[PDB]
Amino acid sequence: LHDVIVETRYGAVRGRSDGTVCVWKGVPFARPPVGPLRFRPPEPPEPWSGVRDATRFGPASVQPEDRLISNLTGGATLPQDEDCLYLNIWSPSPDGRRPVMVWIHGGAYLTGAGSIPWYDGTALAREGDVVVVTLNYRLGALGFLYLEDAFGPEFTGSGNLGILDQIAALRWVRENIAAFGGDPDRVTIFGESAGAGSVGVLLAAPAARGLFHRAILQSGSGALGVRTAASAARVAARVLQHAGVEPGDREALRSLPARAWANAVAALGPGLPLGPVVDGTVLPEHPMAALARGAARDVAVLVGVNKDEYNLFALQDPAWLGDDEAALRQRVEAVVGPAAGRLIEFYRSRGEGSLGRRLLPLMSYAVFVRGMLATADAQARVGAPVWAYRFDFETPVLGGVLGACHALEIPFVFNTLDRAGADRFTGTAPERYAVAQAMHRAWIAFAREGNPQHDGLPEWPRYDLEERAVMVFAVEPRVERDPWRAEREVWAAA
Amino acid sequence: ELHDVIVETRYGAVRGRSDGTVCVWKGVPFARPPVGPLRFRPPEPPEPWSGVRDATRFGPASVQPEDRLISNLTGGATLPQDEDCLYLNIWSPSPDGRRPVMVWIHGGAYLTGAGSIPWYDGTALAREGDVVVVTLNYRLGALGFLYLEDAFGPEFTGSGNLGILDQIAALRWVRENIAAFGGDPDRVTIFGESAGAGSVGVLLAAPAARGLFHRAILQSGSGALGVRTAASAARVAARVLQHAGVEPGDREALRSLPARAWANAVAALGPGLPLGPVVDGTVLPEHPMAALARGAARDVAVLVGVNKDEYNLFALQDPAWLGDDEAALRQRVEAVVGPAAGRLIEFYRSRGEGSLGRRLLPLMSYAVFVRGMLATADAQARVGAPVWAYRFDFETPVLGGVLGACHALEIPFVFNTLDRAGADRFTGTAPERYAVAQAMHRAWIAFAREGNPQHDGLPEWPRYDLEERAVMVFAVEPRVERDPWRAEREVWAAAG
Amino acid sequence: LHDVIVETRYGAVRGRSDGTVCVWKGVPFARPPVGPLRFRPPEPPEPWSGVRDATRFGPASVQPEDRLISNLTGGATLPQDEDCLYLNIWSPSPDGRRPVMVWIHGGAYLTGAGSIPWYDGTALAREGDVVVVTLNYRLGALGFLYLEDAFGPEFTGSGNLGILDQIAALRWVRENIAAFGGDPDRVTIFGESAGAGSVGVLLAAPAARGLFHRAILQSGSGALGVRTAASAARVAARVLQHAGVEPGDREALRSLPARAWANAVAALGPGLPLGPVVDGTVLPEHPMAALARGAARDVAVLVGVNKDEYNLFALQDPAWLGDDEAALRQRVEAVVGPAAGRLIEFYRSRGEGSLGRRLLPLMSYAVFVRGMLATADAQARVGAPVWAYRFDFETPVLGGVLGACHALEIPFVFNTLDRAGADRFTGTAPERYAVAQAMHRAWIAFAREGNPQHDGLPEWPRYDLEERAVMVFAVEPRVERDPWRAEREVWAA
Amino acid sequence: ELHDVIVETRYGAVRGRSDGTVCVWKGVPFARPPVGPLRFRPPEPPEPWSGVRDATRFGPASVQPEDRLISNLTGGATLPQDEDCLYLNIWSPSPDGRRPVMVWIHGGAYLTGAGSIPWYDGTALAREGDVVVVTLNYRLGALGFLYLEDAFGPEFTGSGNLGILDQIAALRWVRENIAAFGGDPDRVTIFGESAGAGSVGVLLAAPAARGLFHRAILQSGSGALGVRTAASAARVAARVLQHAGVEPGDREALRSLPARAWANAVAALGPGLPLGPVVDGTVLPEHPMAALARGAARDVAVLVGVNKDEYNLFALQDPAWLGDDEAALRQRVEAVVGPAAGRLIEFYRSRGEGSLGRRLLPLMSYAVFVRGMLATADAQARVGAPVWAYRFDFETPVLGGVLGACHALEIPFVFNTLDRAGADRFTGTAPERYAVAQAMHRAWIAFAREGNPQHDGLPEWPRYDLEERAVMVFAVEPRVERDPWRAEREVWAAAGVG
Repeated sequence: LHDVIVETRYGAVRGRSDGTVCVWKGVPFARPPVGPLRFRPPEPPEPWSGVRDATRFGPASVQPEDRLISNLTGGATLPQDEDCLYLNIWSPSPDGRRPVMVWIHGGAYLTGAGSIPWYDGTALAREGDVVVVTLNYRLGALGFLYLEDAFGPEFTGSGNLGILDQIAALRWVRENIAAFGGDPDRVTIFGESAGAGSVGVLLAAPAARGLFHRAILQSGSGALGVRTAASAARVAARVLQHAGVEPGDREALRSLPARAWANAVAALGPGLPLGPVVDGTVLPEHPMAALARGAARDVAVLVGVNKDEYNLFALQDPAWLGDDEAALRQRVEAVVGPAAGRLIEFYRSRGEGSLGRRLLPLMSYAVFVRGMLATADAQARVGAPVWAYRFDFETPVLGGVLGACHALEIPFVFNTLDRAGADRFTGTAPERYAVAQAMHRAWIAFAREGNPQHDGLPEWPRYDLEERAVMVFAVEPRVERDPWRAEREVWAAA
Repeated sequence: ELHDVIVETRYGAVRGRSDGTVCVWKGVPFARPPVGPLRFRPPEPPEPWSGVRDATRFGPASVQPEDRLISNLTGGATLPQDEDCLYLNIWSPSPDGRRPVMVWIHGGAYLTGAGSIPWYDGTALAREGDVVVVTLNYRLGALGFLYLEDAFGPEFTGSGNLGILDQIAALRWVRENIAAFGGDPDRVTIFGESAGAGSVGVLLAAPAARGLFHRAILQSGSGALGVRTAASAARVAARVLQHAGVEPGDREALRSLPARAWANAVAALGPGLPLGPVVDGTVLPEHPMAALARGAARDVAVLVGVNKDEYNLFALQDPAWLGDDEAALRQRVEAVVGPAAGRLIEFYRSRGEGSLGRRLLPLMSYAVFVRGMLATADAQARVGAPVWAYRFDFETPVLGGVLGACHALEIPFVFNTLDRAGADRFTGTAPERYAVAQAMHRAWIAFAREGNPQHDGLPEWPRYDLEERAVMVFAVEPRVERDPWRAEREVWAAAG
Repeated sequence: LHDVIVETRYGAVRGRSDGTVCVWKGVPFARPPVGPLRFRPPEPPEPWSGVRDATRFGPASVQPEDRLISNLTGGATLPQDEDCLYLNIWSPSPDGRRPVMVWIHGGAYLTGAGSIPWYDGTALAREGDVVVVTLNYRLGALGFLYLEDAFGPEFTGSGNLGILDQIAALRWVRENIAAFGGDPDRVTIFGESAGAGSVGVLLAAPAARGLFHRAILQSGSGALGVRTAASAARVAARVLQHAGVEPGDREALRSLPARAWANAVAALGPGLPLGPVVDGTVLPEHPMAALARGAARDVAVLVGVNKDEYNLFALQDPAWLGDDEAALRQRVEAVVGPAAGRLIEFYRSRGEGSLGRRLLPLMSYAVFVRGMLATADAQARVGAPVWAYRFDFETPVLGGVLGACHALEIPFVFNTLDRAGADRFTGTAPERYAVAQAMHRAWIAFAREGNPQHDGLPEWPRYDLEERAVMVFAVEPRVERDPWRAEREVWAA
Repeated sequence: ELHDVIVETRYGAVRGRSDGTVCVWKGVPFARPPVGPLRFRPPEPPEPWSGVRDATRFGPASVQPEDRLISNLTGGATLPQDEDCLYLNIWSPSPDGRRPVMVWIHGGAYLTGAGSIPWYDGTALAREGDVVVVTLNYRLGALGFLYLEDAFGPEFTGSGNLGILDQIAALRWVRENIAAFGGDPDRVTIFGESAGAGSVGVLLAAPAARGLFHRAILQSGSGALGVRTAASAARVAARVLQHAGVEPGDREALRSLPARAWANAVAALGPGLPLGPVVDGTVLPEHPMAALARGAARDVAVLVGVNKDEYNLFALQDPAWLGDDEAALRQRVEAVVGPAAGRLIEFYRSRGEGSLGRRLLPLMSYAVFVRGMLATADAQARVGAPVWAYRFDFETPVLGGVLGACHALEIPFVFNTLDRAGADRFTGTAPERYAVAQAMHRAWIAFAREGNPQHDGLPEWPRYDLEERAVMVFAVEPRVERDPWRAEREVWAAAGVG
């Protein structure tokens, strides 16, 4: 274990190396968004004299508890501060020009951090000879409060501050990744859930253009979470009322403690109230609209979902294990609205078991599968190289009710199955290591060559409209063609 | 002399004690207390704590009825009890090192017992074998195994196996934290007796437990022991709720009821095995022996066995089994075996000595214990797993030798706890028991360490197979007998 | 490296262990002497919930930078804060009841810390199966300003606060050292220079009467640095005027920044103005007087000096190399006053080389050898077991002018020759490792058995008035009897 | 293909450069700048710095006069110079590892030279031998070797040997920090040429340097080379002070004088070797050869040697060596060997070929170089230290071959710097030079590595002993010659001058 010192444009940073892999933690990519910089676009960090310590993770953005995953896991509450704009880098050596993988974590734009141990980049760096960056972006009100109507044009883009932080992190990578052994021209961005929604937004955002050449969207897309300017303004008003800040009062906005913003967001109620906004500046149009027009004709995309995405939410709501029909229909109607009737009839026929079990694929399709396929189809029509996957390995935890649930693929992709708390999520079956390797190397290959094919996997055709080939990650990996044919038709017919 | 040893789990620091030779941590929490809203819910990791937690005292036992069958022979002091019972105990030579781990699941018919019972003390095993021993508590009785799916709906999915989910959770804790106590998480052996061995049989079947252990020992129990169908469990669940005074669907009364009232509600059902693991479709997808035959545990290595005269212990509860011929003795048999008892009673009647009830005790032993043992042994042999089989023949002289090699006698031999309080009271004071105890003790140590129970004290112990059906017999002179239940095997096959 | 958690009476502390040795750094043995507690005796530290981090050294006492050794060896500047009352522990295992060695660092009561790497206790712990404690005490004005006359009886004992800090640490040791594998009844205190002067004061101080069983005094004694209440009050007056704090102004005394005390002390000009005071409370009598009364008849003592103690001060002043006679007479005249004339010619005649070279043993005797011999003679008369040593290994650095200078023996005793900067002081000759081992194990044996004898050394008789046997630590160690016989008479005559 | 490498010394972080194969750090400070109050004082460790200090450029050389003969032979321009000169340079394959270390002390008559000379570039040694190479600067001329003890008193004790104390300081820095650069501090070899080898000879004698190195290479130099008695140095010091305009005891003028003026004051003394290490009693307690004979360096292993025609280089300064006059030649011989000049002139006049002066050049070569070499080699053999001896016979064709195997010719061969700027002007363009260079290059590497200079390229090289007096001869065909100076050894012994 030894220190390794690297010099960024802002100053020197002190990391650590075991010889095989070096890691720098808590590197500032922007000036702290506190005081006047709170609710403002990110600013470059002030240069420093001396050797800055990069052996410790920076604090996470201020967040609510969100223990769903953390209760099954043993994970501790994350150390938090409004001063959170930090990234962490894993590289084999500062010498070289490797492909770069930049990770955008999920958590519904409200929770999470780049510091989470499941996102540790050591294995990717060691196995793939690549540089891995994980980062923090402003979450919650500090990140995504649309204050344009309330506080005027001084706060333009406030609905997308979290995305502007991600872009600032991408700009830092282009300018300084060379000092850490990375090639700024070979950058892949990848994320899960809200992280994949952020990737979907970044494909549409004009400021992010040229900062990345390839993108991976895991259980999320541009269809997931983006809000219209009108809807975002209404959410902002409700939060301000919970916050006690009247529109136009600059002081009260800055004077409010960061925790109070988190409490006000939580008091609005469950769901995804805050997300990226189609404001016209940062996000000029809907991400799906930009995709259809060929905004990402040059970008290569790997997009996918897990087989039983929505099953994870059966932990906070056990009705999905039941056959009660009033509660199930109410839950379905919340997402699909007027189409609830026919689709419930379609999904009830297929499968076996309780009604909730048969209705869970409906929710997965509405939330996750739909955005994935639209992303893949739009890219295919404009001719960009695209690959599609489905993650089918199931965790046996809690009686096997989760199946291949939301977020299960994270430890497989990062090969962090042994990291703290992961096996509580995935279970301890020895077969999981081989599945992780198949997925891990595919992510490596895509980042390096733009093609996820490697010798472990069978022949993985590019996703196209005629075949709709989709790689299935299982104990025995296989390629399935048009696996969502039936549902995709009925959703069109309903 | 005794000095403190402070070790840090993922959740916090715990303070144990060491005499220099062995360290012990008692009352280490592996889950949040299953109280209030957490009652009737699966275990969750415990809240992390700052500071140093005391691990010098045992945690409270799960709320349970009194068992003075076992207590009258033993000192049997009433166990301190609380619904907040999810605790485990660790015995290790040193926090430094990476030894094999032995995890004990205590018996007691899914209603009683605790990891804190002194016959389960792991000091001798750790000292002799250089292993880490963990004893644990799981939720017992209604709080553990009430099947509330039909009554209260899908919020209580898996409620029939909450005790099993606690055992899984304890193993997850061991995998997570046993390194800090000197254990190797990749070399974990699970062993249990009676309902504990029945729990082991379920763990071989349960997919959530897969990978949490590499070897298993089943003493006087199997996967067949106490398992219920969902239907059978819901009917018992209905009976329990009525005695408790809880109407179906009344969630407040469910949580409001004191834990003692649940224990009494189970007791009001009458004697027997009313609660056990349930084939609910989730936690346990199929019957354990069905999973065994399908190769669910083909990777796991197993040491399985029974005592010679298992059921004789339960004859203390009912005189009829020692008494002369009765219609009731046939009824007691038919309740376990239904139609087949007609033919079985006549075959057992001719065999053996003494009263008809005494001659019928081997019938009950085979039905309850020997059958599942041989089925478990046959299943692993067919799927290719390494299996060894044993029979415990040492006889206790108490009560005139009616007990013989009865149920639960082999435990202090396995743990080398013969001088624990009251043990010689159960086993007798013959000086030969020390050699038999060492014989079983070292074989258990050997199986946990190397995966093969053969050691120099014992004669050559052949692996159990379908051809030879080799069974090591633990006696004053240990010997290997081949197909010792051959005669009975055919007759049981001949009728149901 | 893995964490080891121990519970003190005040709370838990988290240390580090390589398997062979555990170390805890920055353990607070007293409440921070800040604010109202400044210029006051130490108080027990506040208990804490949780596990306190003991992986990093606590800050050192506020001190001026003294680059005598540090310029030669390259040492960096100590991190400093007024809250400095911390100690550091090295033990094989928290299980056990080993002898305890408590180190009091030198630095003329003005500089130093227990955290200096030459004081690392790992080697002592590993080799000797002992627990080693190094500590910080309040230095400078915060430690030894005699403000009783200035600020009245509220500030009784202010002249000896640094000594009270050492006592509190020894009291802490008695209470808590059992948790770290030490036996509080087998405690040896050892120090060098001002640290050995503190040991000399501790033998006299009645509060310390039970806190230790044995003492080692390296190049220092109770004769070294102790001040009368009268003279200390006069030193206090000069500092207060440099400070700008008028006597009887409590706010100014607490208002002044801690650094200003260091600057005011340094502005008092060259040499050391602060030391322990015979105030009547903490120190009732002169340390040498107490020894003569048999106050330490119970304690076993190991006392010694280096052969060329004063040669170190030559690095600051070139005249010692020089043959100028007016300058040397004046410097000698500063120490010995009216007896300078006769002594100068006794020393001028003996030896060879420059006049400065011939006059350096004169200064060595006055400052160091005198207090050592008086301490040994007092203990011998009262019957306490006492051993005497002389360190003769010479450093070849800077043309060999230093010889066996002051403080050279520190890395030898601690077996810390490879530690950062030590080799610049001692040189890199391969012979030093054996001399260190001989000294190191002898210190171990004394702490363990009360006898410094070990197989490496020749037969080492206890120091007595008849034979006056002194063990000489050299490449070939030997016993010399009455080696200062000639000097003893001339200084007496 | 060139990237930054940041390594941390005890004093701070330094940024070098790497092509992948070898990393280089230039201009790393090993002592506080010896300016102002630190002038005429021993070296002190450098002040710690925060941040990353640039180590991509060479530090300035010690203030020195111009060396015209070296300049005429070699293209390099006058060196950048400053009184703040205490810098060293490191070449290593990688900061990871624990390689043997070679520390180079440059020659130049204690007045000129720097570690930055491109012929001293350690890249080739690092890549081929898997070793770490350090070149350093030490104070030269008056700033380095003025014996000020008598003039200004004991404040300047050891001032006659400040350059040597700088060399010790660099070795202390190596012991301290070389681990961060991929070197092993316990396997350190010191090597030098000319006055650099004279410094090595003194370092064997100096007790302060003991243990800082385990092996030494002495090329065209020995402990006898340039060392002065305290008396002679005080006399030279007075002349230097007079030219400088500094009266004894005037501390103001001593510190006030510009560093260039010191260089001029030494130059005003005239040609020769006016300044060298001084037997002052402290830094150097005894004469280096006296310490050697008593076994002061019995633990150190030594490779010592000379070039075949050492003194011939200096004939490009003074043409009398090409002339035939007896009066001029006799004066020059008398300066070195004194009263024994007549016996040797007659010995040497018969021997050899050419003019009398050309035949008298071996006399000077033996007195200045060969004699001290054999005395050093003989001393180590007697005390039992392992010693190997060499003679460099490769000849330069420049100036009609009058130079032959002259002084300093072997340097680019040992460093394998035949390709660096200007070298071909000195050595010539014969394709054979590469093989002889490899023979020496690899032999030096082996000695630093294993303590034995034997490698497969060279024939079997026996250890030097008093009986056989085995000497490795570096030629186009490398060979071993036994007692090659036997004839001269006996005559010089008879002569009372050896």
